[PDB]
Amino acid sequence: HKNLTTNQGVPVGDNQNSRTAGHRGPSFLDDYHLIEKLAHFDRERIPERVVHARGAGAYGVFEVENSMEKHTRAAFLSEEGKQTDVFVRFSTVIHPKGSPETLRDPRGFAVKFYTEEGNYDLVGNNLPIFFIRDALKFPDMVHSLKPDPVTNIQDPDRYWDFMTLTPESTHMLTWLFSDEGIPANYAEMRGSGVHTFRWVNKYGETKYVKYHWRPSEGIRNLSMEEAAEIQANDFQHATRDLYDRIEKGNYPAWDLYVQLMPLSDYDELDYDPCDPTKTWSEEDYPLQKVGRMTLNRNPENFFAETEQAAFTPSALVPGIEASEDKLLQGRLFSYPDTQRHRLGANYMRIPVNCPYAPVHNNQQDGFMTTTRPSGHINYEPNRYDDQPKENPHYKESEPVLHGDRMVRQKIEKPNDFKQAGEKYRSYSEEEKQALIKNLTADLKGVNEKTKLLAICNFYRADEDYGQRLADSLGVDIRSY
Amino acid sequence: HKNLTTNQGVPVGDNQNSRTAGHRGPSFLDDYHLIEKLAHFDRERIPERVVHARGAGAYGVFEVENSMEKHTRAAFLSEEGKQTDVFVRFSTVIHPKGSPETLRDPRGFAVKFYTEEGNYDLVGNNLPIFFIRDALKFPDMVHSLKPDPVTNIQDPDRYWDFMTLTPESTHMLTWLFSDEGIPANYAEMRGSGVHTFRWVNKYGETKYVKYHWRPSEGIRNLSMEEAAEIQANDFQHATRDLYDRIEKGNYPAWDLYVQLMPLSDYDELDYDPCDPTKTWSEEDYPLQKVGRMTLNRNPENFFAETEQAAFTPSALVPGIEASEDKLLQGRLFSYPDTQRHRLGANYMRIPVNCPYAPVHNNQQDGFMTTTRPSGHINYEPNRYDDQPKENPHYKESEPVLHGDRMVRQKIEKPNDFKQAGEKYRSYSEEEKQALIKNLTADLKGVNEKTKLLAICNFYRADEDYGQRLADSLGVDIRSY
Amino acid sequence: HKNLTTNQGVPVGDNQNSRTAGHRGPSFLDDYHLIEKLAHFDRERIPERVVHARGAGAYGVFEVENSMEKHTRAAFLSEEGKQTDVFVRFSTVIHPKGSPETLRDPRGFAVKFYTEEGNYDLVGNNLPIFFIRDALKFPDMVHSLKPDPVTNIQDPDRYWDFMTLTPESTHMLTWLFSDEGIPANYAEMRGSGVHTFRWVNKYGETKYVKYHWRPSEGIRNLSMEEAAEIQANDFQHATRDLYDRIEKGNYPAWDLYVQLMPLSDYDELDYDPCDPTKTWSEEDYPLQKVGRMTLNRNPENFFAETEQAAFTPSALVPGIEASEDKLLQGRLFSYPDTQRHRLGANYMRIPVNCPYAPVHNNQQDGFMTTTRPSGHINYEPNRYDDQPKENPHYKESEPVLHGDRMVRQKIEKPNDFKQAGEKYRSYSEEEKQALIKNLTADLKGVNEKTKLLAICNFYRADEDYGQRLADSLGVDIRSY
Amino acid sequence: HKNLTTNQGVPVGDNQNSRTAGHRGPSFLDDYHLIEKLAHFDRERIPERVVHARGAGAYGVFEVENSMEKHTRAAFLSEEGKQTDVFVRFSTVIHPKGSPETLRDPRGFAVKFYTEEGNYDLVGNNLPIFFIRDALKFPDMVHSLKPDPVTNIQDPDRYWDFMTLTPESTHMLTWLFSDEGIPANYAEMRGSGVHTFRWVNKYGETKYVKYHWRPSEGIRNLSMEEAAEIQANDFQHATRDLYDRIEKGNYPAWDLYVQLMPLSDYDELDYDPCDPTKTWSEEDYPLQKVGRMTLNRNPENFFAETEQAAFTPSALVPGIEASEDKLLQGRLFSYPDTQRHRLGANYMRIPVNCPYAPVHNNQQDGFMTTTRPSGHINYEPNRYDDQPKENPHYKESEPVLHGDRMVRQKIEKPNDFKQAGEKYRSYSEEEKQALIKNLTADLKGVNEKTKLLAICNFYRADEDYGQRLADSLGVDIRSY
Ligand code: HEM
Ligand code: HEM
Ligand SMILES: [Cl-]
Ligand SMILES: [Cl-]
Ligand SMILES: [Cl-]
Ligand SMILES: [Cl-]
Ligand SMILES: [Cl-]
Ligand SMILES: [Cl-]
Ligand code: NA
Ligand code: NA
Repeated sequence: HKNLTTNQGVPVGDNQNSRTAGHRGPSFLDDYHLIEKLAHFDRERIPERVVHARGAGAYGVFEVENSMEKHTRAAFLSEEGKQTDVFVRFSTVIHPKGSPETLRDPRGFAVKFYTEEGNYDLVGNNLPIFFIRDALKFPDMVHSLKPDPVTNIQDPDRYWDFMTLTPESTHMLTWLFSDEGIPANYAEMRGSGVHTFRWVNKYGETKYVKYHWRPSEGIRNLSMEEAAEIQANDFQHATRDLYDRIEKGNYPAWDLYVQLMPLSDYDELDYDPCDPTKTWSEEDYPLQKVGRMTLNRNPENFFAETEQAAFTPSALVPGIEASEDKLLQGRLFSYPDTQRHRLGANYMRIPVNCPYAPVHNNQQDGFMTTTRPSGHINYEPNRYDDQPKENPHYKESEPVLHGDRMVRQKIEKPNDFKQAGEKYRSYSEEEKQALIKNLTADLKGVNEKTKLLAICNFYRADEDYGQRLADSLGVDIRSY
Repeated sequence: HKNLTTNQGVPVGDNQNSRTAGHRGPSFLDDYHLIEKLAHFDRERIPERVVHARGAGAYGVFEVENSMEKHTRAAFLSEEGKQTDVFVRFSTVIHPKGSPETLRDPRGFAVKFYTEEGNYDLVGNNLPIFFIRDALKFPDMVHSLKPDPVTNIQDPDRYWDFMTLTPESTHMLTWLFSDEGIPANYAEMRGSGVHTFRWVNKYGETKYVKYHWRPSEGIRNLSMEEAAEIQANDFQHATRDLYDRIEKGNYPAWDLYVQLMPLSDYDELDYDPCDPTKTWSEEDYPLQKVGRMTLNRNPENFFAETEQAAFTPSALVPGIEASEDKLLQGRLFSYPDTQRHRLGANYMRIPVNCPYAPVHNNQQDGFMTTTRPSGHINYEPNRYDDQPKENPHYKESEPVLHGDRMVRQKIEKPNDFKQAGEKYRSYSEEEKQALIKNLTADLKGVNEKTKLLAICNFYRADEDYGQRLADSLGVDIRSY
Repeated sequence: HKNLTTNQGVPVGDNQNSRTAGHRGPSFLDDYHLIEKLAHFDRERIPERVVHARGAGAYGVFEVENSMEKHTRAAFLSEEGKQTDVFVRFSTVIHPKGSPETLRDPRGFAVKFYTEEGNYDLVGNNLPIFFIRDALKFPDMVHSLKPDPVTNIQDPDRYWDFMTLTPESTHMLTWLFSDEGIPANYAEMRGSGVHTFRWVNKYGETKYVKYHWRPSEGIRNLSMEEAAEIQANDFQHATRDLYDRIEKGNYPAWDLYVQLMPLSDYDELDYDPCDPTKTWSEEDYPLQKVGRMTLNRNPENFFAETEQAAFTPSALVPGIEASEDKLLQGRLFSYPDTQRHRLGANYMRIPVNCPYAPVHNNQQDGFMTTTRPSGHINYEPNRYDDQPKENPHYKESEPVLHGDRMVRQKIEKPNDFKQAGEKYRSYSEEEKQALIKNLTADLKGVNEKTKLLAICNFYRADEDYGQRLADSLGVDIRSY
Repeated sequence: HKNLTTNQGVPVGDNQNSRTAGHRGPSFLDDYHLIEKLAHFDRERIPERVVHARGAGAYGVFEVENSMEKHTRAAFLSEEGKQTDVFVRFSTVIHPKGSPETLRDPRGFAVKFYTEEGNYDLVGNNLPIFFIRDALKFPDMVHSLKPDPVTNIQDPDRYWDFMTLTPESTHMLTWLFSDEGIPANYAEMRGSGVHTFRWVNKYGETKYVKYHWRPSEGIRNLSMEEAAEIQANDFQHATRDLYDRIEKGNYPAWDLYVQLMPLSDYDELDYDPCDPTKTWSEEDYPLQKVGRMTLNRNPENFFAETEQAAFTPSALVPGIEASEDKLLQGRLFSYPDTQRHRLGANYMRIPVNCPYAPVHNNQQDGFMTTTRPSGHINYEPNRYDDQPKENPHYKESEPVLHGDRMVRQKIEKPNDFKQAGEKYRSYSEEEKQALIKNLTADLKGVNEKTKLLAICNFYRADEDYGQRLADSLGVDIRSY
C-alpha cells in the first residue's frame, strides 16, 4: 500500500472532491492538489515529430556473426559474438501521431545501438532510396505530401505537382506505389540505411557502405483493398502487432547485411554512388552478412521511451562516417536541431537517449538540468590534468575534396529514369499490375498537365510502364 | 511574380541546391538559406490539445431571433436581428491529431462569439451531460480513456474500471453507447452547453440557464458497422464533410434554445440542478428559441486559425456567469492554463483569438511580443485620467453562498441512477437494442468483477437495461 | 584521466579546430561536435525570476528546541532535538539577475524544509509587512517599481505615483526607507513570514501564527553613503559574503520565533490580523522560541541548485495552512504557475526541488520526463489495492466562512496609518533622521501633487513625521 | 478615457479587489481577471542573451557619402546620399541583465540596416580583434570569463587559465587591458566589424574588407578609479547616457570607414588576413570613408524592441559575403540558432526584426503564428507562375577553396605575438603605464604557474612589455 501524494510529497486526503464553499458552492483558489494536478495534466503534451509522428518502439540486442574490422574500426562490429543493446522505433511518415498504420508511406526503421564508444544511430527506412537528393528540398517535398494547409486533407494533386517537377523522384515512386508502399506490419518489413556511408578501418582506408535489414518474418505487403479492410477495424494495427509479438515471446528479428564499394568505382558507374535516389547492384556489390538484431522487450512507458526517443544520422561512431550525399548532409543538422525544440536542450539526458559510454564535457545548464553537475572547471584548455581532454586516437578521417569552389550545383550523372525502369522490369506481372492500379487510383483526379508529366516521367523509365499507365488513366500519348 | 526570399527579405538565388565543395562534395555551414529553411521546418509543430486534439473549424454568424434582455444583459443577445460573428471548432475527444473521426466519443462543439463587450466562449459538446461532476477527477477520467501508457492502445478494461467505480458516469454512458456516440458528421449533430450557467439581467436578477443547439441538418448517427465502413476509406470524413458543405454553399446551421430555471427551484428538485451528470426536463423547463448560427466560411490556414484557436468557459461576458457546478469551476482555470503552455503567454494576440472589442490593460511582455507596445504607464492606480480605468458598470453579480465552511465533500442529492433509467426507457426498442449491442461489444473482454459492477450500475438505472446487458454478456446475476 | 566526449559518448579527437576545407577554408556542416557544443551553449539560459531575480543559496539544518505539538501537528516541529534539512535562497526584489546587492529593496528569505510529510516552503522577506494587501495589485506594484518600460531605468516618480494612491503602503514605506532598506548582507538580516498563517493541532484546533527569524549575527544595515562605497567596488557583495562565511566555517544562523493568536481575537483588535500591512504587538503576542537554522553548505552548481530552486507559499504541510490574507491567497497560485513556465512542467523533479518524502501519483508525461515511469495504472479510482490511494488522516481543516456572498470588497478596518505612526515613533532620533533623509532623496524629483500626497500620507501616520518630511522637501503644508 | 479590460476585451469592474467569500474570506477560483493578470505577469520574462545580456538600443539613419560600387554591389551603399534606416544595440559582454556598465569588457556594437534587398546585420564590437580564432572555442572562452559556476562570481584565475593556454589571445588582451577596456559610455566609443568580410562587385570580383566606426563624439575611456566612481552612483550609466543624448536632441554619430585588400595579398603577408586576432596596417591599407550613421530615436518599448532584437553575422546582403574566418563561420550558425530558443521559431516576425524588403516564402507554422497566412501552395517547385520563385540574379559568389581535404587543423602563420608587440609599442608611455597597472591588478591573485605563463606570453610580444609586467607583479624572470 502507498499514499497518493502531491509532488511536494504531502499525502492527499481527498482525491475526489475540490475544495468549495460548502458541499455545493463554488471552488476555492486554495486547493493546491487540484491546481497542481490540473496544471500538470494541462502540460502533458509535447510537439509531435515533424515527420514520422506515428510509430512504435522496442528494445533488443544486436549480435555480430562476422567481424567487420578489416573494413571498419567500429567497436560494436569488432568481434564475432559481440552483443550490443538496441532501441528501435518504427513509424509511418506523413500523417500525425494518431493516424492509421494502413496508409501508403515509407516506413521508418530507426536503430540506436548503445556501443562502448558512444551511441550509433542508423536512421533508416524500409525502402532503400529516396524521393530527392538534396536536403534543401525536404521541406518542399514534405509540405507537398502533408495535408493541404487550408483543408487538413492530403491532396495527390499537390504532391504529384512537386514530384513530377522533381523527376529524380521517379525511382522512389516506382517502389512506393508497388504494394510495398503498405507493409503488412513493422515485423514483416525490409530495412535500409538508404544512404551510402563511409567505413574507415584502423589503417585509415575508406570504403563506401550500404546497410540492409532482412526480416526473419519475411517481407509482406498489403493491397489497397487489404489495407482498407484492416483500417475499418484497427487504425493502430502495426503498433499492436509489434507489442503483441514481443509480449508473447515471438521476437521479430532482422539480419544485417552490407554492400561495400571502393571510392575509386565512382568513374566505373553511370550514376553517382552517393545519390540516394540510386541502389547498388547486388550482383556487382554482393550482400555480406554482419549479424542479427532481435527485438525482445517492450518499453515500460510509451511517452518517456518511444515518444521522447531521439535518433540522428549524425550520431556516428569511430569507423563510421557520413558520405558526401547532399541529402544526408542536411539530416546531420536537422535531427538534433528539431530535437532540441521538440524535447529540450538537455534531451540527451532523457534515459532512452543516454549513452552507455561515459559522457564528460564542458557543456552546462539548459532547461531541466537534472544531472547534479559540480566543479569549477567548465572550459578547456585548462591547467588540470584530471579534467576531460581531447583524445587524438579518435579523430575522424579527412575525406578528399574534388571540388575547387563553393558551389550550388546539381551532381553530375543524375540519371533520373534508368533505375526506375530497371525496377519496373524486375516486377512480376502481378506486381506490375498492382503498381499500375495504385498509380492510377492516385493520379486519376490530378491536374491534367501534371498527370501527363507523370506519365511522361514513367514512360522515360520504361515505355511499357508509361504506356500502361496512360492506358489505365485514359490519356492518349500518341503525339508524344 | 514574386521572389522567393529568406526571412531577412533577401531574394533566394537557388532554392534547389545546397552549397557544397564542388558539385558532389560535402555541404558548407555558410548556407544561410538552407539552415534557416530547415530550422523553421524543424520547429513547425506545437503541442496538440491535451483532449479534443482532432477537429475542424469554420466561421459564421449568429443572429438573434428573440431578444433575451428580460433574462440577461448580454449585449450580443439584446435585440432581435442582432448579428455577431463566430468561430466554431468541432472535435472528437480522446485520440490524437490524425486519429479517425469514426470512433466512439463525445464531440466537441466550441463556439467563440466576437461580441461588442468582449469574446464569449460557449465550450460545449454534443451530448448534454458528462461522466463526472468534479474537475478534480478529470485527469483520472481522461487517463483511463486514453491509450494505455505502456501499449499506446485504448483499453476498455481501463476506462470501465474507472467508470464503474465512478457511478455518477452511468447517465453519460447511457448516451455515449447509444449510436449517438458516433455522430455521422459534425453538421448532423446536437450541441449542448452541458453546464448550468447563470444569466443576470440589468436589474441584477439571476436565472439558471442551459443551452442547446439543434441542427438544421437533423441529428444522424452511425452504427458500429456503418462507422467501420466509413473508416475503411476515410479517417477524416467529418473534417472533409464540413469543409465541403461550406465550399459548396450548403451552410450548416443550428438553432440556439435555452431552458431557464429559478434559483429557488434547487430546493424542491430530487437532483442538484448544477450537477452536470443531470439534464433538466423539457416538459418542466421548456426550450425557448434564441436565434440561429450559420457557418459560412472555411479558414484560410488550418494551423494558424483552427489549430491555434483557444476557447475557455471562463471567457464570459457581462450578464452571463459561471454557476457553482464543480466540474465547470475547474474548467475556468484549466483552459487558459493549458493554452499558455500550448500556444504561448501571448496566445490572445493570435488573430483568431483576438476580440473585436478593444483591449487596454497594463499587462506586458512575454514570448513573441508582436503588438508594438508604447507608453510609460503600466500600473494602476495612476495619476493619469486618460489611462485605462476600471468601470463599475461592468461588475459581475454577487452569488449567495449556502455553505458556512471550506469543505471537500460531495454534493447532496447525487442521485446517480435515476436519469440513466429515464434515458434508457425513452429509447425505442431499436435504440435499446443498439445500446445493448454497443455496450456488449465494449464490455465482453473486461475483467469479470468490473463487468459485473457495470451491469449492476445499469441494473440500478433500470432492471430491464441491466438484465438485458447481463444476458447479452452471458453473466449470471441471480445471486445479486 | 578522462576523455572529453560528445553527448553521444563519443570521445572528441580535436576540441580546438572546426572541420574545414583545408587549414584556412570555410567550415563544414558535418561537424557534429561543433554544432552540438554551440547548440547547447546557445540554449544555456532560462528566464530569470519575474521578481527576486538576484540571489544566492545555501543548504543547512533546522533543529527544534521547543516542540510545537500543542499548537500544530506539523511533523518537523513535533519533538525537541528533531533536525530537518533545509535549502535557503536570499535575494533582492526588483532588479535583474546581475544587479547590485547594495540597492534599496526588501530582501527575500525563502526556506525549504525537507520534512517527512513533504516539502514545506516558508517564503519570507526580511521586513515583516508588505506594501499591499491584495494579490490583484501585485503586477501593478511591481510594474511601478521596475525600470520604466521605455527607458530601462527605475523612476521614483512612477512607484511613488502608485504608492501614494495605495495608502495601505504607508507602514511598509516607513520600514523600507529606514536604513533597514539596505541590509549589510544576507547574514546580518531579519527574516519574517509576513503573513499570518493557520496552525492546526491534532485535535483540529486552530491558531493564527506569525513567523520571525532572528539572526545570530545581529541585524546590520547600510546608509545610502555606505551602500554607495560598497557598490563602487563590488556589485555582488552579499552573494560573496554568504559563500565566504560558509566556506570558512563561520556558519550563519537564525533563531525561529512565533507569535500565536486566537482566531477569536479578530474583534478584539482595531486592525485585521490577516492584513499583511500589519504587525502584531510583541507585548500582547509574545515571541515564543521554536528552534534554530544553521546554514553550513554551499551548493555544488549555482544554476542547477540556486537558479532552478522553486519555492511556493502553497507548499504547506499537515498542520500548517494558509490564512485568508488576500495577498497570500494569490501567492498560492502565482509561484507554481510561474515555475512551470520558468523551469518546466516537471520542475518538481529538479534535485533541489525534490521532496525527501515519497512521491506517488497519477500525473504523467510533460517536457523532459527523466524519471523512468512504469505501470499501466495512471487513474484513480481503480481496482488495485497496491496502487496509491488517498489517506483521510491527511485532510486539511475546514475554515469557517463569515461571508454569505461572492464579493470584491476591501477588508473592514484597513486602518492604513496607525501602525506607520507607531513605527515612526519607535525610531531613535538618529533613525528618524535617516528615514527623513532617505525619503527626501527619493521624493525630491517626483511630481509635485504626488509629493504632497506622500507628505499627507506620512502626516496622517504621525504629524511630526509628515511635518519633518515637508520641511526637508521645502513643501509648505501650513495652508492645510 | 478608456476602460481597463481583460484580454478577452471585457471591461474590468474592479481592478483593486480579488473575489472572496465575504469582505475578508478566502479567494475564489472563479476570478478570471485575477488569474489572467497574474498568469501573464508570471510569464513576462524570456531568457536573456547568452552573452551581451546588458545593453541599450536606438534607431537612426545611415547616409552614404561615397558610393562603394567599384568594390561592392550592395544596394544600400550604391549611391551618394542614399539613406537607410538602422536599429543599433550596444552592450557589454559577460555579466547578466542588470549588471553594471562600468565593468571591463569589450562592448557590442550591433547595427541592423533595413535595406531594399533585405536586412544586413553588422554585428561588431568596439575592439577590432578577438581572443580566439575558431568558433569551437567560444563556449570555453565564455565559460572561463563568466562567473564561476559554483560561486556566481567572476574569477581571473579561471579566465587567465584559459587565456594563457590560448596564446592567440595575447593581442586582444593588449587592447582589453588598456583603458579602452572600459569605454566611458556607448557614444564615446569605437566600433569595428572585427572580421574580414568579402565584398563582391557587379563584375563578380571580390576584395577583402574591414569595417571601422569612428565616433563623432571622440573615443573616451575610464580608468579603474573613474569606473569605480561611476559604479558607486549608477550601474546603468551608459544606457542612461544614450537615452538622454537622444531625448535632448544631441544625436550621437559615427563615420563608417573601410579597409580594402586584394585576395592575392594573403600569400605575401606574415599573418592570415582572415585571422580575427589580427588587424590590417592602416598605412598599408588606408581607411576609406563610406558614410555616416546618426542615432536619433529611442525605442517606444524596451522589451519589445531592444530586448527582443535579433542580429546575426549571417544576415548578409547581395555584394557582402562571409570570409573563411573560422570564428565568423561559427557565428553564422550560432546567432539564429540561439534566437530561435530565446525568442521563438517566428522571431523574424517580431517588428524590430522585420525587413523593409518583401518576404515571400514557403515556410509555415511554428509557435505564435500571427501573420494571417493563406493559400494552398507551400512547396516549390510548383506549377503556379505567380508563386514565389528563385531569382538567379541574386546568387552569391563561388569562393575558391585552397584545401584538398576536410581537416581539423590550425591556420598557417598563426603569429600569435607579433601584433601584440606592435600594439604595445604604439602606446604612449602613459598608456603603457595604464596597461601594466590594469594587468597587474588582474593577475596579482592568480595561480603562480598561470601568472608566469601570462608574463611569458606578453614577453614574447615585446620584451619590455613582459619585463614591466613581471616587475610590477614582483616576478623574477631572469632564470628564463
Ligand atoms: C533531407 C532529407 C530529410 C530531412 C531533412 C529529414 C528530417 C527529419 C526530421 C526533422 C525528422 C524528425 C526527427 C525528430 O523529431 O527527432 C525526421 C524523422 C525521420 N526521418 Fe527523416 N528527413 C529526411 C530524409 C529521410 C531519409 C532519407 C530517411 C530514411 C532513410 C528518413 C527517415 C526518418 C525516420 C525513420 C524518422 C523518424 C525517426 C524516429 O523513429 O524517431 N528521413 N526526419
Ligand atoms: C564564435 C564566436 C562567437 C560566438 C559563438 C558568439 C555567440 C553569440 C551569441 C549566441 C550571442 C547571443 C545573441 C542573441 O541572443 O541574440 C552573441 C551576442 C553578441 N556577440 Fe557574439 N559570439 C562570438 C563572437 C563575437 C564577436 C567576434 C563579436 C563582435 C565582433 C561578437 C559580438 C556580439 C554582440 C554584439 C552580441 C550582442 C547582439 C545583440 O545586441 O543582441 N561576438 N554572441
Ligand atoms: Cl530551439
Ligand atoms: Cl565541451
Ligand atoms: Cl492589467
Ligand atoms: Cl506555462
Ligand atoms: Cl494524481
Ligand atoms: Cl522556402
Ligand atoms: Na424582444
Ligand atoms: Na516538548
